[PDB]
Amino acid sequence: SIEKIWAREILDSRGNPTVEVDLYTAKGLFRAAVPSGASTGIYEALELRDGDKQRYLGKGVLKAVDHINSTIAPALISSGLSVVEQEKLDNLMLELDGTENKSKFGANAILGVSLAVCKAGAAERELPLYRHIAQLAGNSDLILPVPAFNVINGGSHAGNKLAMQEFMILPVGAESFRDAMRLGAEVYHTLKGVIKDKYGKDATNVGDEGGFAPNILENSEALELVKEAIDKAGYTEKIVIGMDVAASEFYRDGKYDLDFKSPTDPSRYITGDQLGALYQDFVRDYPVVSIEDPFDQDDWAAWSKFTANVGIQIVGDDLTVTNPKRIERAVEEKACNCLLLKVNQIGSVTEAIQACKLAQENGWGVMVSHRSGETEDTFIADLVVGLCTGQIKTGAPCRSERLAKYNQLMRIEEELGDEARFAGHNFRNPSVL
Amino acid sequence: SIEKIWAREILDSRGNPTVEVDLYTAKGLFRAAVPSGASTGIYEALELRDGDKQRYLGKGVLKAVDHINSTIAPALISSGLSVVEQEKLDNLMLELDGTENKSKFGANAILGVSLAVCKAGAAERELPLYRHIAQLAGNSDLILPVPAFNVINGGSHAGNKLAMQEFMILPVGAESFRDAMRLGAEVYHTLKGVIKDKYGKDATNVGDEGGFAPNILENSEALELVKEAIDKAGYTEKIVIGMDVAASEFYRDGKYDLDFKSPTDPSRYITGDQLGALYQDFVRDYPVVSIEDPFDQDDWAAWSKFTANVGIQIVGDDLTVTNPKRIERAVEEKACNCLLLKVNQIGSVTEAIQACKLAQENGWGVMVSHRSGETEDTFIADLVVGLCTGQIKTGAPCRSERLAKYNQLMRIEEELGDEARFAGHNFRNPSVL
Ligand SMILES: O=C[C@@H](OP(=O)(O)O)C(=O)O
Ligand SMILES: C[C@@H](OP(=O)(O)O)C(=O)O
Ligand SMILES: [Mg+2]
Ligand SMILES: [Mg+2]
Ligand SMILES: [Mg+2]
Ligand SMILES: [Mg+2]
Repeated sequence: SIEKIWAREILDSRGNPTVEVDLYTAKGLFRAAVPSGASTGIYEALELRDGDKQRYLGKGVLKAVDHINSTIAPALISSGLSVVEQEKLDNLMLELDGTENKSKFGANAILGVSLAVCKAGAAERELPLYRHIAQLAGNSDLILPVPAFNVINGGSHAGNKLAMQEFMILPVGAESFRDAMRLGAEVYHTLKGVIKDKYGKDATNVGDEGGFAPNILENSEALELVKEAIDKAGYTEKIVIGMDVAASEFYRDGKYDLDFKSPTDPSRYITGDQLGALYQDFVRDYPVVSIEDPFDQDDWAAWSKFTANVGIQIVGDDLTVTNPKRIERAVEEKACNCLLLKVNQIGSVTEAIQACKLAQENGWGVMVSHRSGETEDTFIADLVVGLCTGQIKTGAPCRSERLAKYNQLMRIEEELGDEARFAGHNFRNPSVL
Repeated sequence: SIEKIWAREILDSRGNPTVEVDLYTAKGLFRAAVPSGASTGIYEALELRDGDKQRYLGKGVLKAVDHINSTIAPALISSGLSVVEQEKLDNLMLELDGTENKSKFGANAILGVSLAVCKAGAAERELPLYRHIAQLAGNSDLILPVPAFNVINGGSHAGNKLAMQEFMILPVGAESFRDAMRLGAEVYHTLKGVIKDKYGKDATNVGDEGGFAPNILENSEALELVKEAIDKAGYTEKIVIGMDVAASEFYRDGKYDLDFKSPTDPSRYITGDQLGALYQDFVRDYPVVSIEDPFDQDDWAAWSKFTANVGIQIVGDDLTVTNPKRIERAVEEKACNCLLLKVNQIGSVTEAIQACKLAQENGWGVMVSHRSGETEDTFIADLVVGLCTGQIKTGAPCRSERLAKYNQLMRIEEELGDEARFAGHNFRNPSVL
């Protein structure tokens, strides 16, 4: 049923090129765009950039766009497949690319088309996108997720010394998704005033994901500021904390650097055991219920040891790269107990859905995620509701590449009406609701 | 006619509630959202907020949403007017409100519906939105504007001592709108590095509009950084500078305070004459081609004297508030020569089109503008092309409430094909194309 495919370069939320795809059927135009990370795992599917150093500092995506327009488009048009056939269309692309890591076309070329196909397929079925994704995944009973808002940005997403990437608030005690937005926004605005009072107005500019970027160094101080703002806002009993350490970003010679944005000094490196003990303190002193990428993507022993010794959610991101092969190993080694789901780590909607179901079948949580370079696309709002995962991270409640998803989640909750169920304290396993 | 209107509260780009409207006709669903300013002029149409200090810090828009759903929607549906009848539908809302400044329903209520009507009207006409806007305005040409990107900020809501609000770059020498985006993005990334080298990583997080706020007091230092970045990027021949001083934010006792964020000391206040002489130095020393709000919104004498003594573009924003009554005065007094067009300073599409036509009929330029609180809505991209104004300011090339509009302008340039014309060096007077 595909009539025409046309891709172009747009700019993402950091001002870098990315791929957008228009796909036409008899039902109209369906448009999707692809996100892009900065703290990208070494095992992610290849993001194809042009490397023309004069043009966009080598970050153009004209090669991927030309792959879609000149090669992928006719191939899918020639297949005569309906756009409801997500798996057959995705398989066609994966086979035409022919490499393990989508390095011929780029994962960004293939994903852009895969997302546009899924939106077209929804229209073909006369279904909202979240319901079409539920059907693809084999789910019936949809769930609005707890949002995890990154309200202090550090690591590779902000100009400060703060090494850990993300400090998030999860309004598990909210009444609804729309009430979760109010809780998160109120804590965020209260947090601004906490930071301004303590560190001055000049500490309240934001990092790449909209979280404030105060020029602090201690990760316990970020946790302190977040706990203060939750309490000041009146929500101690309703809002808990999650972290994405992104420890691969500061992994240095078998050790870890908590001042990695400062000129090098190997004497400050701590070991993985020292790092884990610091996490145990955070878990004891603050309401931390989830830690993502606490150790490097290859540091398997540290992950399996930490996971065995805590009762909280431990999330694979650069460890697992939304990749069934790496997920199978993490399940076997009990490396973690939740998968961060990033469609662009693996490069297709079908593979991402496969990765989600593999985690869920092994009793893991799944947290759908944005990338730090996002667009105005809102696909992952419909994806998290259709996959019924119960949790999504897609930014602070600041910068509309983040709010576009949160706003779409409010619209979905509205659409579902009395059938809406919010994951609340069952964010790790919302199936019980 | 209109089948259904439904409003809701969504979050804008700073995490504050704003109005979104869904409007249904036999052609389907049309959705629009309303932006919000921070440096708002005293003559703007009223933005209605709920003022419940316990909910969203007083900034809810439940009252505006209720005026739409309980009052405006049934009245417009009762009318039977076709959504092509922009002027009659807007007049109906204006009459039901009955106040000069839209303070019964809120300019935010009325505008939300006005924008959604306009989108549905384009679909009724089987036209893209930019062409429907051009027909509403009586234009049969279409022009892609030069974008003005806000890259360094100061002003009343930034934590540096820098008094002036915005320093913008304009790629007037670009080959196309898509090429303007590349020039803007490359210079913005170059500036980040220039700031990092001079002020430290800690100075490179971003403000509400995606620009940087290093800790500087001297406005000339902002200009110097921007000029260094343009030069370092290789684009000295193709990029010029615009400023938004927002002088109403620092007017004090009949004078002006360029260190207004340090504790009050009237001994440092300068006259409007002193401030005008400073602008003359900027224009001599830097490629400044446009200054917006160089004096207070009531300091008519300074505006007329300055505009008579320079050749640059002088933009009314808080002076004119997209308001035909104020614009008539400014034309008669020769207070300025360009109008900044903000649909939500006046509150309806019809009135904003009348404001643009009044400026253009009197020989002024018009620069379409975002607000500092934006959403994923991209109406103003179609608006600037349909009104053929040649200039738009809608953010740094960072944060997707800004890039949504720039990306949409790239899409329109693509849609126009061989017929696309870029205002380039004719941005002040594009009608010569
Ligand atoms: O918050 C998103 C991520 O950042 P990115 O990898 O897209 O830079 C992450 O590491 O989880
Ligand atoms: C960009 C805009 O800021 P605000 O929307 O805060 O008035 C302006 O003053 O021109
Ligand atoms: Mg990462
Ligand atoms: Mg991560
Ligand atoms: Mg203003
Ligand atoms: Mg202004």
